[PDB]
Amino acid sequence: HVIFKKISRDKSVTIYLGKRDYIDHVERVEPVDGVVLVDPELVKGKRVYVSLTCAFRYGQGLSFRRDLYFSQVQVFPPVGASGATTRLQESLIKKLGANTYPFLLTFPDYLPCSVMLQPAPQDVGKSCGVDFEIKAFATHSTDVEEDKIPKKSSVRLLIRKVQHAPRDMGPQPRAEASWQFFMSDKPLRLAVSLSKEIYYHGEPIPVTVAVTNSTEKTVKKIKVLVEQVTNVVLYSSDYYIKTVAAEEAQEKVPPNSSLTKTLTLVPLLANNRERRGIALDGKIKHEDTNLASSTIIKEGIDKTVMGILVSYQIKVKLTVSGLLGELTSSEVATEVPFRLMHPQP
Repeated sequence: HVIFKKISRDKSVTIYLGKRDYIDHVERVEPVDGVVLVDPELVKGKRVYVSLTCAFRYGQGLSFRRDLYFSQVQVFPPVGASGATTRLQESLIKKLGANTYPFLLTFPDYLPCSVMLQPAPQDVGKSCGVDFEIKAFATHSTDVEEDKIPKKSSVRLLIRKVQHAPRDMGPQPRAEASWQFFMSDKPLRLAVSLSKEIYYHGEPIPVTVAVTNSTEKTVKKIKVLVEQVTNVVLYSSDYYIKTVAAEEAQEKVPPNSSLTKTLTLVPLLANNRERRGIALDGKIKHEDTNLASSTIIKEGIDKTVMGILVSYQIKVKLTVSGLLGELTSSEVATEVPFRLMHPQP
């Protein structure tokens, strides 16, 4: 929470914000409270507005944009319907003087959080993302042109809407699968549970695996992955699935035997140098960027308005030996969903 500002090229309009990241914790979303400082000489006879846009973009030329949300207020001249100021606004107004005007722009309940991706060379889709922008600008008209908007009198700040955990949590994640292979009705059974349904970024995820092997085959390897799954749901139906964490059991399951073991995974952007083809919450090169949080779709909402859907799952893969006359080993797997986001506020 450092105060930062941006001044228009012509110095007529300056925007101040108290932070870049706005917390969505499901129950509510922190609104964008700020102030605009104007040069009274330069905005004489003009109107100054501030807008908040959430936009989905697609395309590395070819491009698509949809405004998922837009809100705008007039800050100058004062309209007189601003409501109560926040401590931040009061502080800045006191310090900066009377040419300072507060704005409050709220988020609705139906938007995604900050997410973006850049395709890897093997991916077919194009770059896309959800961006949030605060813009302050002056408008004026002449005898000729009505309500003009010069770039020199405008100023933009990019902000983020970041997913933090809600108060409650879903049921404990559990999965159960069983397989019968060709020529034997003897079952291989796998039960998997996670300690809970929401994990925070950087939090270890304990995966309990129980293998009940009634078959003649050996379980040669037990591998556990966190997979990120991304579905682009506007403009182009692109799909990505990426391993963002992986651990092997370092133990086998012989024929007619059982094994229960708990393995711990921590899905992290830092786990891999390759950052393309993964859903992130910001620019690849930027130091603050993390894996994108799970999408949380509000009840009743058409999921397409989210633009990009991000989900996570634990995948448990069992490698099973081939019997005599078989050419290769084989692999079976099951998956168990969980949600990943930032801590409760």
